[PDB]
Amino acid sequence: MPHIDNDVKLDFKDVLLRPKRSTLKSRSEVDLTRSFSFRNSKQTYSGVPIIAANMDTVGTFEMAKVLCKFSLFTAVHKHYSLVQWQEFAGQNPDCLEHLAASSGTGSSDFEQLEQILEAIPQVKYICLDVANGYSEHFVEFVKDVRKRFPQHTIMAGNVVTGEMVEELILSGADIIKVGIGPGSVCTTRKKTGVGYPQLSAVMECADAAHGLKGHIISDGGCSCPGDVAKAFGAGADFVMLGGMLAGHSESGGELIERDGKKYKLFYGMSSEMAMKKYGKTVEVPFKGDVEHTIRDILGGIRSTCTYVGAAKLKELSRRTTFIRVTQ
Amino acid sequence: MPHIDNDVKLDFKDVLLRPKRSTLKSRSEVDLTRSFSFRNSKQTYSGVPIIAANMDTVGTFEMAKVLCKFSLFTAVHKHYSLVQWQEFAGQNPDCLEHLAASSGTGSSDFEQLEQILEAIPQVKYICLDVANGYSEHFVEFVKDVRKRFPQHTIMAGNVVTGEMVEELILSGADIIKVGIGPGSVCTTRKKTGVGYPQLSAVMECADAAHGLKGHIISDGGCSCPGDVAKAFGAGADFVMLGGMLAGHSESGGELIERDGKKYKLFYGMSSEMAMKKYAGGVAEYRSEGKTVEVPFKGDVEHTIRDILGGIRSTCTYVGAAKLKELSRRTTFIRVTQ
Amino acid sequence: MPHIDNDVKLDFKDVLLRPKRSTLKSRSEVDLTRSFSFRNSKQTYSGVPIIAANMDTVGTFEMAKVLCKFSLFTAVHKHYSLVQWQEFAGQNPDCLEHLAASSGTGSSDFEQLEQILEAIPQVKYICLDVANGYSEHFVEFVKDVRKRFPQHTIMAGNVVTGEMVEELILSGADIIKVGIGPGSVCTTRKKTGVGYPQLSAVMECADAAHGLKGHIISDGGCSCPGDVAKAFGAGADFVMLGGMLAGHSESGGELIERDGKKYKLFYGKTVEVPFKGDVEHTIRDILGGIRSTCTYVGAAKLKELSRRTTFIRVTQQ
Amino acid sequence: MPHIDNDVKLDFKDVLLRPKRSTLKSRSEVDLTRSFSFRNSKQTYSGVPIIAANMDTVGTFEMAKVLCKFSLFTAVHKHYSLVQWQEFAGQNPDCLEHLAASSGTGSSDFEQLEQILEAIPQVKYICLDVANGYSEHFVEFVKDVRKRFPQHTIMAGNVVTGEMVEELILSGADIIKVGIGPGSVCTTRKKTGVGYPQLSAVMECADAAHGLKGHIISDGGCSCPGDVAKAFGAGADFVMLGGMLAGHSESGGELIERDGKKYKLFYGMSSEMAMKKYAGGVAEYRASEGKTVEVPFKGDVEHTIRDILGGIRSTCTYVGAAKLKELSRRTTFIRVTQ
Ligand SMILES: Nc1nc2c(ncn2[C@@H]2O[C@H](COP(=O)(O)O)[C@@H](O)[C@H]2O)c(=O)[nH]1
Ligand SMILES: Nc1nc2c(ncn2[C@@H]2O[C@H](COP(=O)(O)O)[C@@H](O)[C@H]2O)c(=O)[nH]1
Ligand SMILES: Nc1nc2c(ncn2[C@@H]2O[C@H](COP(=O)(O)O)[C@@H](O)[C@H]2O)c(=O)[nH]1
Repeated sequence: MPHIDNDVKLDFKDVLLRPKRSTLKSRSEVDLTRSFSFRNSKQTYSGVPIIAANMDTVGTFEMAKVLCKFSLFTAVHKHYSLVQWQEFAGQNPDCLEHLAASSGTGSSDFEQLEQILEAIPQVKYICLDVANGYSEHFVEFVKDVRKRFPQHTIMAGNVVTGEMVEELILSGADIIKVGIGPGSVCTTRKKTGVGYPQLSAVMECADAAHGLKGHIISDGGCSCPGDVAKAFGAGADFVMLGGMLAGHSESGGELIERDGKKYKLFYGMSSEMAMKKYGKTVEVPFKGDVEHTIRDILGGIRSTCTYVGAAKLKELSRRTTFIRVTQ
Repeated sequence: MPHIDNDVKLDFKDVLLRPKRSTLKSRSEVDLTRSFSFRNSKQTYSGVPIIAANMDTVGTFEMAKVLCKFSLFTAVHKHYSLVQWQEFAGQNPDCLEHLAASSGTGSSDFEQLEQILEAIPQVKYICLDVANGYSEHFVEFVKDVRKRFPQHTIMAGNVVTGEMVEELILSGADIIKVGIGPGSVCTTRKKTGVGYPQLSAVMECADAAHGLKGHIISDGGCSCPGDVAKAFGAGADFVMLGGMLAGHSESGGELIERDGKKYKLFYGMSSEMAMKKYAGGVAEYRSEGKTVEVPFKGDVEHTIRDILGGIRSTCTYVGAAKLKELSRRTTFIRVTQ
Repeated sequence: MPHIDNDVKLDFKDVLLRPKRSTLKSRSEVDLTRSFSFRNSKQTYSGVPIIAANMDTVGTFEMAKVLCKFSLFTAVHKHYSLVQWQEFAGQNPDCLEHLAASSGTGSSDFEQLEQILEAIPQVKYICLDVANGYSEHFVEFVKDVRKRFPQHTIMAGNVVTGEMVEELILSGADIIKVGIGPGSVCTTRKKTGVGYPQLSAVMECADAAHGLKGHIISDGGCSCPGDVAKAFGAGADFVMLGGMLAGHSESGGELIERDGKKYKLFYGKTVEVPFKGDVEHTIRDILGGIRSTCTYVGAAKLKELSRRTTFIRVTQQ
Repeated sequence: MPHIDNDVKLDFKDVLLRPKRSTLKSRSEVDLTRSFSFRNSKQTYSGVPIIAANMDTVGTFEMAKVLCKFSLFTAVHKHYSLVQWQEFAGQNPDCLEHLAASSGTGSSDFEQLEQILEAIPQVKYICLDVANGYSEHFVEFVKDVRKRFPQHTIMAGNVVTGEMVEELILSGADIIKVGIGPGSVCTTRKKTGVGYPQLSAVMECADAAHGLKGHIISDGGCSCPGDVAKAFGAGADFVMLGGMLAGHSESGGELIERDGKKYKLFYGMSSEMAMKKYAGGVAEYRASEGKTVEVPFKGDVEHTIRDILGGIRSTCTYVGAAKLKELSRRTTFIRVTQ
């Protein structure tokens, strides 16, 4: 070493989905919901497996309320005080499932996590996000959380390789968050030169996780519905959206609108603005209501299935044949 | 699966046509007309095989009138009332061959289609356009239209693979419309991640269709005459132009001028304006087309001369005295970028 | 078939020149002149083998006068009247070698060509430019011009393949003009979809021509000195510049100034080449770059450049 | 001839670093310092191996003062008069190690170089920069400097191939400056068509140098910390920054301000503004006549440094290298499409 990996890793861009013979009625005959039985928490899931990322500007209760109307999952950002949770939980009883409480490895975070899980029981999911998901320190933090909440479904990331995927599933995690570099506000590649193309990561990781009867989440990398579809077809059980959800009303950030061409604030989770307030800080153009964007995404996914012959999202990858595009 | 296909599919951009020794006089000695004998309708065709797409903004009678002056085909959009057809057919007797009536799988559409074919018996061509040309529901619908009009030449699409090409040809269609994703106002790839590079599609499909003694239409993907040339050389029997024809006088769209620059709208068969402007029944017609803007091009008149002109040169350059020989003489060179 | 060619043809952009160990003093110890003995006209050449393209806006006498100060060749555009030639020839006796009279296959053209060659015997070069250099109508015409002027060095193009290169050399031409598509004001690819990457063309054609003891000219495709260097290293005997020379004082076109900057029309497509001022500097800039290329590769003479060339493939750059 | 090289050379852009399981605490548990024992000068080094390029606008004493606070090396541009050196050396006693005196092959240059090395013996590094580092001439100049200062660590460049790397190491140089073309103000490729992708160059050259127990410097090509990281992982012992350091306060160039934004001129070593500003003798200093450009004013280098070192620290955490030495040893490059 250093040695170069012969096989070229490809991204969503380098690929397309080949249409296939089917018997599907209309795009409406498509069921975008899925039933999962998590390996470790032994719990069950049901709903459209698209998650709003646990970023300050995206994982907001205001956001969760809408995604809930469509059965979409939400990983609430790790900032809301125990009070807002109880408040939200109060005004939105039903939308408590399909919601995850986030947390880092930090003691403060873990203590703020317990507090919330103890207070609101309707929340059976935990979202663990460390800097380097390949850190032994993380593997242990994961186990610990496993023991302390043996019946909560655990989402832990991020990684981009099958190996660390298995390690984490065995050390206790239920869903592994796949993705390093391809994020919108994410800039690992510029600042560290470390990364891994989403598509190749998802395919490789999804495979690993599935062998252990576990699941993965395609975290970051999507800019359009097609990518989300590509992600699902690649094997992702859940697709987590960050930037694609930023810039809406229900979204976070300051509506610092420029010459008609309005721009809302969008800081990463470890950004310069997140640090100073509690990663790049960018201006996502105001997109209005998430309401439509969700209909637009689910809409696209529905078509993808029709085109491929999958009556239900579960059949999507099973019927997926990726074609390689020049550019 | 999933499985990634090893072979990289390439587009018009990834390729060029290699010049070849010939004995051609001048670009004028080139005949861009073709004679076809359709497999199922058993009918015959003759004219330049370039079709104006059946999009609201392109497949207009106003457009058809001009293309007619040059022998180009027109797939009239699925909106004109039986009256306008009647009118058009009236004022332009001759231009009724080389004209196709379009339709979706919807009952309303099919009833409106019959009405037109019964009324104007010069329109011998039908253009069937479904969302997913891979659905059995389409194969089915095609079968029906075949029976109901056993002697009309049927154009049905779209697909991008030889298999579904054969399926449709056997199911009764005469010409298969090839193309998914590459369209201008088309955005299948962005919204669904589904697509297929035009060049590879055309080559693969053209081959399939030809084996069953059928034909194909390269639908969408062309932005310049060279692409149309590339398409023909790739084996396409007909090349259908959409965006390349949008933005003209005879074209449709709103003259939404901007910054001392005259533009024109471009959406098509499945967009928000298609849904808005149509009584309903277009949602599953094509992805949901993007309503893009196209700078005002003036008269199609020129553009046509510009296209036919380019195709003529392509043939001169390759040694094809007639379009029929273009692909026969085509050798594609791969470009790095 | 129709078949796709497996081997990917690459352009100047897809490649670079690998530095090499040498004993060269300074960039000044580099000789950019070359001696050629043309296969058919049996004539001889000597000077820097870079030619100003025979385009209306580039192959001007005004341009030729300057390039002459540096030993560069000029293919005069086929428009100047027999009078201007006689005048130019008059005021610039010496600059008559390293000058070519251009012409198409058209009878009118050939007539005007004769008149000029007859009137000015100090011009020993003809530049034949047809639309499709692959047409038999051209091979023939070439054969004719050969007979009618058995001792003039003939430049004929364009083509992009070794085959047609040989055909033309045997048909009588001395230098084959290589290039279809890559031109600046050239837009063959957009309108016809026909073309061929310069680098691959030059390499392939240069090889062909050289086997028959003939020569080629890399016509079009260069945008910077490095490209010209790349072309020479690729095997081109002469490099013909069109756009890179447009937009100067001595250049043609109309100085259509806009929004604060000065531009000029370049003529296919009609494009605006921002006014660059005097060709004078551009020439020194080009020769300069070629000189460095040789130093870095170890070629003391332009003749050794390709001999010492190893192209590295680049992802981009 | 000529022939095209089959193997495609790739740049920093065509690649990424694959994360790896590790036992690292936090990004803080990473040591970015390295100990080197130079092959010829037999001297020793210790500090963070990132060097500020010896360009007029970057290798300034003002710059050196700050980089010194972080243990970064500085190749002082070859213009400062013997007086300024004296002064700098005076007011900043400690910051003399980790500083190199630059010079071209020109007599004037060498004459000036001696004068500085004699006056300030605390300066134990020499930076030799010729136009074409492949000229047998340079090789000789190198051998001469070796003899005249048998105990100074010599940095000589630039080249991009293992062969010339060995030649130079054997002729006497300690560190070989790798890089031709990829520079910011560098424009070798546009004017000469000559170049070589940084990544491939560094890997190939680093290997060569290391076999002879020598070292290399990745010169130019970096635009972000990730590139610097990529360079180190690729095998570079030192990474020299030019453009990434231009446009700061401590930087050189003219502090222009236009359209409400403040900038700084960033001219090359052989640029036109260099030849016109310099006394003479810089025309063959670097492989091409550099372009003068406007780098947007970046403020204090102070921060940029913390930002770079910061990024490198993360790269190591991600890969499992506790010490910068282990970075390449643990590096696996994933080839990327885009
Ligand atoms: N490395 C890094 N990743 C971030 C940061 N902020 C957000 N992310 C990642 O970006 C993901 C969303 O990606 P997106 O949908 O915007 O392409 C989040 O789920 C998270 O994993 C950050 O500041 N640094
Ligand atoms: N998926 C999709 N395709 C469309 C839509 N409108 C037009 N198209 C396709 O785009 C083709 C024209 O492509 P173009 O010549 O603009 O590149 C039309 O012939 C039709 O096949 C649409 O709304 N959705
Ligand atoms: N060829 C050439 N290289 C230069 C010139 N000026 C600076 N350089 C190179 O640019 C390198 C720094 O590259 P950067 O950090 O801007 O990408 C310097 O170390 C030096 O080797 C110049 O004028 N010509």
